[PDB]
Amino acid sequence: MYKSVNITFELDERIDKVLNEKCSAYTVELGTEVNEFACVVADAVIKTLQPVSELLTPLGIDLDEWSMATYYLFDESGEFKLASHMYCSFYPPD
Repeated sequence: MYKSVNITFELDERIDKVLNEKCSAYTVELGTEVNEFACVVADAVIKTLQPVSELLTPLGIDLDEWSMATYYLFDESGEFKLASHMYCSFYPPD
């Protein structure tokens, strides 16, 4: 009933490597709605970036909205479906 999920972040070219290194690994219960799992990842992303907000501001990143922005999680086939390997983007595929 639990699956190990590893995320490749495609949120923002300026910070995806930091998120890939710090907050990419998750354990997810099989029946979790993808929309609920997305909020778990978003929470972890904000916790990871808020401590370096003084570096992000001059890189042109405002974290204000990120907390409430919609995060899209999808699998290698671009489907909104829990998988061992998933992508995180602010934009749906299509």
